[PDB]
Amino acid sequence: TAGKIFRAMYDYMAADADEVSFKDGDAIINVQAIDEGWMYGTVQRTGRTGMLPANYVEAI
Repeated sequence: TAGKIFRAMYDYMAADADEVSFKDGDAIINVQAIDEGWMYGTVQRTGRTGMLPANYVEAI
């Protein structure tokens, strides 16, 4: 009961191993989430899993 689809609209650049890196248009999903502070998804472009900036990605 959670096959929604998300999309990134900002070309972010992972500076550390805490998050990943995706460009505007990449496709990702909300595998999970903590509460208030970035989220967690798996970029389907390269398959890199890591935290994502919630203030940069959004649902569509």
